[PDB]
Amino acid sequence: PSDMPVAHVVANPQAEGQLQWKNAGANALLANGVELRDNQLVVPSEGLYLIYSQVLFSGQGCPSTHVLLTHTISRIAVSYQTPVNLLSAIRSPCQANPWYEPIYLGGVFQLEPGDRLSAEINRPDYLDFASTGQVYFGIIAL
Amino acid sequence: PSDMPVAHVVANPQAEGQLQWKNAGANALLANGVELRDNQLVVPSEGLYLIYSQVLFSGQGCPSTHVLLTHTISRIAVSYQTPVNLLSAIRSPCQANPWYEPIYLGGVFQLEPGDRLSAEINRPDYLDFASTGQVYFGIIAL
Amino acid sequence: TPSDMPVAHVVANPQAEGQLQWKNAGANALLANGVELRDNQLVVPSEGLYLIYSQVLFSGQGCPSTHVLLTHTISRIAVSYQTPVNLLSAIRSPCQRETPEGAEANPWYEPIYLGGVFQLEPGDRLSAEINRPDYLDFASTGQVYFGIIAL
Repeated sequence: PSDMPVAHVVANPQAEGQLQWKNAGANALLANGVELRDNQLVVPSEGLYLIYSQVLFSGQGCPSTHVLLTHTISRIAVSYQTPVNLLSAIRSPCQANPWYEPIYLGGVFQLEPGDRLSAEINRPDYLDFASTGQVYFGIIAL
Repeated sequence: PSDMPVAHVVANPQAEGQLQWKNAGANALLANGVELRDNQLVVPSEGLYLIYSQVLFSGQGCPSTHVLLTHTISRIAVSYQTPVNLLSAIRSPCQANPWYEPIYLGGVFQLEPGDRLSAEINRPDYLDFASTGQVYFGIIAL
Repeated sequence: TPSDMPVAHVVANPQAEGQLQWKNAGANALLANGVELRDNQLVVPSEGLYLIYSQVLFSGQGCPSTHVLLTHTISRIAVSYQTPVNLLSAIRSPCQRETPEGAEANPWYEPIYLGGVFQLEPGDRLSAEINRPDYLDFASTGQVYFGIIAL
């Protein structure tokens, strides 16, 4: 019955210094057409999708005078190997006790069959996949 | 309202040192079979749910001691199994300055009838209620 | 526009530093199925459960003080009662220290994401508003948006 194309994938903990999504964990979804290919979610159908993502950024101190953390959801159309941002957010973590920066991305978008979605970051060397629930990427057809 | 199991509860400002969810004053829902019991959302039927919650912490200055501020949503399927973190994020107020730190969690989960969803912070003494819509917890069957 | 459901996804219009003005334009924009954009608000055409959401991005150059505050607020202007009532609100604070005088000024950035579900009446008006539009980052698509969908 729960037959709408859907995905809720999480970061792999054993994958050191990389944001690589997996259909693993007690509560992860890759269902009703959606695929995880080349670290990307493949859209099986045309329609309105709710898409979202969260990354937890962590670090011990502030090494450089200034560092910028970004979180992006981009779209690649089937014959168009050139990604295009749908959601994007930026945080400056600083202007030695640890810091934390969760970044939530969320929106409703018109998607086409075969579109690839990536949830990317610039600083995987600051990712914190240290616990369940902290790093996720999901989509649902509406 | 409609046909689908739906909830949008908010923190009770009269609740001393406890995050207390209530269905109170309109612009809040709790309908189509969803119950609020023992501070937790109880789901009535199998299905894919969008699940989301927000908390806002704040302080007048930075605590003499380093504090981690967390927020998490957990699936409680049965008394004998340990709750599973669906959505979790950490914040740290400090590396007399007023500070505000929102945590937003939101994801799509397959659930079963009777599942209990809890939305819980580690530290209640840093919750902010100074405005109306800063602390909320909700779900909708999709 | 594949589904018949009321749907919006409007973005910020950058034209002069000033205001957070919503516009139905860009490669990601949507205004369908009765939903209207009027007096800088989303107008709802029917009764139903709507997922409402927005993201704003603030940016500044260094910290004039320690009490710069950044607010974002989705409000409901109901046909039943016509005054802005908060549905979703959050506050951020970019500045832990003042940037000392003559010190290289550093760029800061703070996102706020608001998202939640609400029963809306036909003719209800929704706004997504900030306190410091002088701190709004703009410009690029995918950073500052406001959206709704009938579930």
